[PDB]
Amino acid sequence: AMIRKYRYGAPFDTEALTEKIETAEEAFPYGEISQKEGFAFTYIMDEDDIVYGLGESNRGINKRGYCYISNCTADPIHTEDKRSLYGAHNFIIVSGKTTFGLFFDYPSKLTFDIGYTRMDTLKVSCENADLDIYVIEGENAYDIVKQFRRVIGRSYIPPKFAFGFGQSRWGYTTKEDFRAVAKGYRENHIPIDMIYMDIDYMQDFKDFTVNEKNFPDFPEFVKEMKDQELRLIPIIDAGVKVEKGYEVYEEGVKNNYFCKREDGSDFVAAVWPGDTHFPDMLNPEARKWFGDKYRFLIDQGIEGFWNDMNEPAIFYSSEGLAEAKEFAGEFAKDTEGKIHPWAMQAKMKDIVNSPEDYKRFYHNVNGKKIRHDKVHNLFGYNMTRAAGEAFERIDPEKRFLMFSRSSYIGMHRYGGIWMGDNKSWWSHILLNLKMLPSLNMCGFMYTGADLGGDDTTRDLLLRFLALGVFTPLMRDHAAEENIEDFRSVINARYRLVPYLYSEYMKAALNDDMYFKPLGFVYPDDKMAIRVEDQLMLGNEIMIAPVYEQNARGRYVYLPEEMKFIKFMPDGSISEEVLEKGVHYVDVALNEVPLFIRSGKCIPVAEAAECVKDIDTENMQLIGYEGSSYTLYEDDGIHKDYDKKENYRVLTK
Amino acid sequence: AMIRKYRYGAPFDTEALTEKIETAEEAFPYGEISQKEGFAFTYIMDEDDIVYGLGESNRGINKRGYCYISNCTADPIHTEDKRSLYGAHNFIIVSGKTTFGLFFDYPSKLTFDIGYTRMDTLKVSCENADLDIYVIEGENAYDIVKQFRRVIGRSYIPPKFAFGFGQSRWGYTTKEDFRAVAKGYRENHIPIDMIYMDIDYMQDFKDFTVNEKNFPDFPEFVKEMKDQELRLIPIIDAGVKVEKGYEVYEEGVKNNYFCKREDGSDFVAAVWPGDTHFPDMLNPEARKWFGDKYRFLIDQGIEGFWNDMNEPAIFYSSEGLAEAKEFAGEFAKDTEGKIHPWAMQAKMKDIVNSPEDYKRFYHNVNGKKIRHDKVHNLFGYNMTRAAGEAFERIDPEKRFLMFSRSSYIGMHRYGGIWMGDNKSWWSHILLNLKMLPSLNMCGFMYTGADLGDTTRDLLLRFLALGVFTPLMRDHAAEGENIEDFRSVINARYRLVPYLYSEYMKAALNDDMYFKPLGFVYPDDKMAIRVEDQLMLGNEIMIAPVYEQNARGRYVYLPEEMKFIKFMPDGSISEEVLEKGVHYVDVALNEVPLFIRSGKCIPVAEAAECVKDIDTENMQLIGYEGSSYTLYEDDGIHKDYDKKENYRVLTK
Repeated sequence: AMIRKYRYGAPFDTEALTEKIETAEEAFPYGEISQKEGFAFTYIMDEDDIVYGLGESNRGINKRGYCYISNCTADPIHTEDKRSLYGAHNFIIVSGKTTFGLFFDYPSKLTFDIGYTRMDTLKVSCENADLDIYVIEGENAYDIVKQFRRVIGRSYIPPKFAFGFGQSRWGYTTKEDFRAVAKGYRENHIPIDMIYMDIDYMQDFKDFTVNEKNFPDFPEFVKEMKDQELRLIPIIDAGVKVEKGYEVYEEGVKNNYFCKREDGSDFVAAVWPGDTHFPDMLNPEARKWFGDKYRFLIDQGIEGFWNDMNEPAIFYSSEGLAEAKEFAGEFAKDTEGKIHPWAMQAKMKDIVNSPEDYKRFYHNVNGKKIRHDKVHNLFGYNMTRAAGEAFERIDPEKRFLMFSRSSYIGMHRYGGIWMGDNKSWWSHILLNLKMLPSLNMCGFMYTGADLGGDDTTRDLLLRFLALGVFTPLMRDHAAEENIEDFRSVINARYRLVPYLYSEYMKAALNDDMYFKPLGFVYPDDKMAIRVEDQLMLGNEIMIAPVYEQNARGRYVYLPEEMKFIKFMPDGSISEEVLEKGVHYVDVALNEVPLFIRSGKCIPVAEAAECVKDIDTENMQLIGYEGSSYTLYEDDGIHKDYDKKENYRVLTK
Repeated sequence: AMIRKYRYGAPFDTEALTEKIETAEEAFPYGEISQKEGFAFTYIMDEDDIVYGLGESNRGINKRGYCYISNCTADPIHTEDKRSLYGAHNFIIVSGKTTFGLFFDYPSKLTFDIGYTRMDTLKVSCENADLDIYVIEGENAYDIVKQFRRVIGRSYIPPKFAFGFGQSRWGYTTKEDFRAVAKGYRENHIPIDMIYMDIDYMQDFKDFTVNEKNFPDFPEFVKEMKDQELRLIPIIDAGVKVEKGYEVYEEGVKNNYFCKREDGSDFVAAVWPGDTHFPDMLNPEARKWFGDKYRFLIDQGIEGFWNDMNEPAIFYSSEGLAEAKEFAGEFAKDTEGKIHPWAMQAKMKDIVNSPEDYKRFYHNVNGKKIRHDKVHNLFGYNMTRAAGEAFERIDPEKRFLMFSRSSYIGMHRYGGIWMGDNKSWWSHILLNLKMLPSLNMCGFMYTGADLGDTTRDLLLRFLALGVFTPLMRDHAAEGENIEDFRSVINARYRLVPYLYSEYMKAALNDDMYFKPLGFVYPDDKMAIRVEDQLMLGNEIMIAPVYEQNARGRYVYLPEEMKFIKFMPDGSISEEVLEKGVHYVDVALNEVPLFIRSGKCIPVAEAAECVKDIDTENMQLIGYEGSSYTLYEDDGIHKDYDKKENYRVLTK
């Protein structure tokens, strides 16, 4: 009796929540609901109200003052004005004198006008009034989030090695490229556990193949790598190549597993392999077939995968390619200047990720033909759901590394999310920082981010990693000076793996958040609730990364007394007490900073070069003498979660 | 004596400098010069070294750790990976243990690799060793700046009305559109002095025409607005439309005033009007004629212009257009998947503002046909030089508002510049703030920015910056509690006497309007690294909030100051804040600032136009014992020398 479900029309089932809620047959408690123009919820905000949520969305922790459209989009630019990223996360919480959470359970384009049109007005709208709205109430936002976290079911948990460092690069192809990196890191003694394989390892980008000529005994090569504690983490894309004699393709065609055109034919969408077909992720039979395929690589020693282009992205369709050729031909033989160069340009952008192409193909959902656009936001969800179920069939008791580009609430149980770009910008450290608590709100905990890019200067990479240190996914993956600064930073990471791991485990198992906004921890502190460039982690620290070029430090607000801790290259740990108030603090490039809360402590291992070798048996306790910390640890591999003996109390 | 000139090859005379200084004969006094790859300058910086300058460029005040290409581009998205904005201001100061300044007098593509490739390495390189390098010695950066400000000639001084608020909409096209701005502002008591006219008022986009249909009795309409103290500010564009019987064009052809191709034919480039030619801005004769054409508008009661598109922007040439259709052809007829879409797409982008186009036209300069690419950064500057020089012929006694998009050092004598793009971003408020000191260093002090969909909160914070920037406009595209809007604009008007006073004093003394905390607090290791606060003249520090949804921000104070706030109700709050790190509260409808220890400034009652500002009885805000020299003139003419312009105010 603090959670209500309001149903309108005939909502498609997303299986986002795992707890059942009775339909409310009373009045919608807040705002106006209107069905004149599709569906709209309109609400007038108090001046001080903060709006939390929307997981993977643009701008800040407080969403007030802009427009967000939930419409999973393969856009990779990410300017302030972008309305849509890769995530459809329709959770929000109004935080003011009146406080409530709303989850709009809806698979299609959802529109969040949060102060955009009129500063005082919140307006959520969509084309058809076929959705469920959950209303969550409580003390405050954190309490609201915590109930929500309880109904959407438990968050995905990676194996412990996923808490190491990873490196990848679009362009790695041959055994020698991967041999070259193991050598780089291991011989310069940079810690690391994972090496990503970008698309090039396949046989002509064909899903679930390895390049036969570059990889003649993959399992022997996989084992080669596993013997130096390097786990090869290969990519899988939404598109299956159209190739005669390609087995996946042939079973896809034969068993009616790909999405279909209205006319009955298998829909074609050009991606990296050229012409592909999309597996029908909403069809549970097609989902099992595709999930199962991952066995092919699991059977060769592979322990982690990443799914990509699953919005799904489309460079162009057959219809659109043809449409645009006809235009071009018309442009080509204009001389009366009737067809303009920017019209010809505009037709060319318009065939990439075209709303019209998302209306040309269909899902067969338990017998029901649905057009993709009606449910577009669930695709990548289900692609990840597919793999996550295949894992439970092969070995229910084993955790695999899995993370996806596209997501919808409900996926949070089957994998994590990675934030990527086609650009390396200082502003993106801040962006990625602010996104963190918001992902946590909607259940996405194993997340990190990328520096697309060759305008990665040394310092950008250094500060970028110094945030990455605290993000559960931490890698250096891009397209392809002073080596020892890079090492000191990965050292800091590995010194922190045990505590970070423990905080994540305690959080995941308790339906609690990993990263929190200062607002959640200090809700009555009117300064704290406005800080967006600092986060609280677990119940013990606060992070405040440096994100400005040329900066020798930054400003901070401490909502309470804390120990300013830093990891110094020499392996030392500088420690200083700072009163509640505002401070400027020195943080050099190669230095890694966090603040530990009054009467808290955290354990700190010596640096180790891979996760299995971290000496967790006798760690140092940094923080305040007298304080306790509960350390969680298990085998890091399997699902033996509810043991008293996974918890140990440490005292300073 | 403190400035030496190092010449290599046969440099085009850019006329950036008003001073003649002899060619130095010794070897180059700092770093290694290499003429291996063309021309290169290479200097190893100390870790503590800071790098200043470049005026209108990307990123922060300390330029270290990125790459900047001096190459005026009409590129419109101003993301932080971009290495070329509109300006081209080749003036840098290295500041640390070894301090010195460098002006690279080179009219074409110049690359500043400042810590980018390699962090301690400063490398400025260009294709051809044909350029003058000015080396400038000083005790510090501020010093070095002030000497450079001396040799490049005094900065453009604007009419005082140019110090009011201004407004515009790309879209405005009828007498009724403009009357609705007038009524909306004057009825609601929002101060305002200018209405900008964007391109729609021209006859089919033609320079020095007015829309026959929408403005039949134009001088009359200008008088209509002037009487309400609204000065109309029409835009002018580099490209002159190709049109039979359009006199600007007819004259331009007959007299060879346009940029020609190699075969002597007038170059074609498509802009707003479709086919246009570009006035040969480097031909002193063509400049003479182009500038004179402004008389058409001056004679009608117009007192200010802005030049846009003067990079010059090219949507496409005739030649690039045929290449595109060639390629459209190939694409449309491909069946084997030979030509992919991404390639078709690229050829289209590639024909906009093309490198290859700028190798397709020439300037005739004292009988030398010079390829445009080799003097590219000079075009907009010379377009503005033309207008400015024409003003002295057309109405010699009188100051005109004039400001342009693309520039090059030298331009600063003839007009201001404005920064905009097509995006409404928060980070841009900071970009704009950071650019100013840099622009003051290169002579450009009449500057300001645009927010080219803008939210109410963004507008308000944008405007609390523009309060202090000599150019302050809300110029958008298209066309809740307005008391907030008025409050911010009111602070502007209340502060007009002071900012104009500091501008004039700075203009007349080759000093700076805005300075980095560092120039004022050189011995304060904290202060020299501040980038989001500015000193203005000798009395105040500014610090705008540039974060969405914020109630305030952190500031550093290098000395005791009064924290002042212009208040919605019209009051002025005051707090004495000691030296140190603070957090300060600033609501969206509050305009912050800091008066320095030992100092005071004057503030007027809010007034609704620059004319009616009551500058007799004003209050002094600041510290109880200090005095301020207020510079004030008629704000119209060019009599700056008089003892009458100054009067010491004492608190």
